Amino acid sequence: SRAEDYEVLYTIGTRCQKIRRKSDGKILVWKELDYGSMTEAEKQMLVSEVNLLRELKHPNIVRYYDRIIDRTNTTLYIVMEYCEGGDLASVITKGTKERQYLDEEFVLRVMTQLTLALKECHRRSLKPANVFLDGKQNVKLGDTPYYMSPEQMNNEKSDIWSLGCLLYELCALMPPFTAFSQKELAGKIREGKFRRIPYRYSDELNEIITRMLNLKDYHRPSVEEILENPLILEHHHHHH
Ligand SMILES: CCN(/C=C\c1nc(Nc2ccccc2)nc2nc[nH]c12)CC
Ligand SMILES: [Cl-]
Repeated sequence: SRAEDYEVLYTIGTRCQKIRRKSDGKILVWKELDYGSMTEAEKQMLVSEVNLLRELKHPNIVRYYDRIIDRTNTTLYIVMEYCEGGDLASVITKGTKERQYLDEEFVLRVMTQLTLALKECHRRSLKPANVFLDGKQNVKLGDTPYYMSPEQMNNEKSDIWSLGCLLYELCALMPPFTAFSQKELAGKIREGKFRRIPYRYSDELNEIITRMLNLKDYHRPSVEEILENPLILEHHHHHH
């Protein structure tokens, strides 16, 4: 419950740091938030926000472990699970640089496990840099507008559109809709046209990604219709 219980190993990004718990040596991360400039109105919005995050237990959602206070630093520490595979943005960037497309089995895993993550988020009522990989091929959802759906521009189905954009980009190594301006971008999104994902990928994968990118939210598949898809098999699910 105190910072003294953990030892910082190193900075991941800037603050995000990799840490080891002294009691058992568990590898975790935490996030540094300086609330030394927040109002009592912001710290109230911050406290409740975190306590909802505490409530989300699911194998495909990044797991929360602890929150720590240090009045002397005015620093809030949010302690979470470490995903050693990194984020998906980096996987995508890695693929452009080395001119190598991702396996369809990888894409099916992401599709399957992010859909179960969304299904859990919808019961309690999305971009490559917010999706993490652990050490066992599991996919975990954590936490210029390429993925903005037409409706959220003019709804659970809005998340299906974002999922659709994410999977497309894993396949094509670029988003479905690109532009140099916002109006140009919004132009292309509303027209709903894009290249087929590369031919190395099956017609069946292309079909479901294209369905998620439908202009009509009511034409996009639901979480349940996605998991019914013959492409999706037990081995694409999470495993301890
Ligand atoms: C802001 C910087 N990052 C933020 C958070 C983060 N990263 C990891 N793992 C991990 C990351 C990179 C290389 C290798 C591993 N795990 C996390 N778990 C929660 N947040 C995490 C992503 C670039
Ligand atoms: Cl898991």
